[PDB]
Amino acid sequence: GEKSQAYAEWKKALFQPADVILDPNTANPILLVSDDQRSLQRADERQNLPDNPERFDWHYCVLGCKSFTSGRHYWEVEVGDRKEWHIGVCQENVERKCWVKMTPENGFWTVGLTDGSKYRALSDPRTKLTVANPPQRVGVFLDYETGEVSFYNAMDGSHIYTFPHTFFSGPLWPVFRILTLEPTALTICPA
Amino acid sequence: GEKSQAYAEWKKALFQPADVILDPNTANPILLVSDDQRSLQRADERQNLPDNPERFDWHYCVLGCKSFTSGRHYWEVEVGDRKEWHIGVCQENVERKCWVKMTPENGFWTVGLTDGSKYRALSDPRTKLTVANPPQRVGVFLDYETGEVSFYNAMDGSHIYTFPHTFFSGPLWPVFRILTLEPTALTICPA
Repeated sequence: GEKSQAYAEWKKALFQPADVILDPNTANPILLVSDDQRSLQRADERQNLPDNPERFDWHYCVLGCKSFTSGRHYWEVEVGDRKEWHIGVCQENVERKCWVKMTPENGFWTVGLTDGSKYRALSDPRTKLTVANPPQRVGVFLDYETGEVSFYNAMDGSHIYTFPHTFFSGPLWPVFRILTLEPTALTICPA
Repeated sequence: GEKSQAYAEWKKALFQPADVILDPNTANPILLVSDDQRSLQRADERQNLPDNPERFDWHYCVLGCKSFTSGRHYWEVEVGDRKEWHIGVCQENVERKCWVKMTPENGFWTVGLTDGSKYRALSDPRTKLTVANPPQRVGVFLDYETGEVSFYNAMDGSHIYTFPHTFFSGPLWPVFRILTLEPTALTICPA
């Protein structure tokens, strides 16, 4: 398809493919990280984990294993028919233990889905998205220098959302959040 | 402040600022192009102007005086409170005389406003946009090499719309369309 091909070529012209794996030491104790570190599920209740300082205690979040301090990066996430998910990037210095709202002001740039059909950007206030075809696979695109975080339907190349250009402070991490206990996992596409 | 600053730094970092002036020779006869070639209004009825080959005779369109065959470019348009307008880029080879639907397949990449409140991308089908803050000034962003046409609120840096990445055929011209008679002109911001 021409739109698929143009999407493939744009990613190659401009963005380094990140090979993102989930860091289980950061995962909220209700999350399960797969042994291959590409997939995420949710437990029925908090499991017994050591509360190391990096772990998200409150928000159902996990980070990637590598951060970005510069340049243009993308990765793709198989959200499949999940009813609920949010993905994007967050600053190294985000609050991990106490509650904070997951907003750019607090160092989170994420978009996703609630209740099967409600797409939102987690701006403050939240941005209601209108998405013609529900994505099965989402591309996350970072340009550190221009402060750009944008999201695409990775199967048809359609744009989902771009946050206002911002100024990042410190390293950015891929972040993933699931609130629900449902059959479809969240899975990272390898580079 | 930071949103405006980051928007300014991004467009300066990556996009060549276009100084766009309207070509009255291309303008549908119902259009009025200002003396300084920055502003566009509609007449009550078609003026008696020659149907030279470059003039749009069907769509209420006018082009800029320079095309893009390479590079990244931007320009901003003061739409103010005008209840109807569509802006973007089109191919040099668009149908100017006969009815065609303004779509990417027909060589037009445009977004805008109908009846005061209905924002759309003129994709096929049309994309209903949700815009929480109605723009007064719209930034038009072209990247020829990656087939990218995107639109921003130029006052607060908030994203409006990005077409799917495509493959461009030949030169791209700034294009402007107004259907209605109303008090507020469209005005191009100088570079």
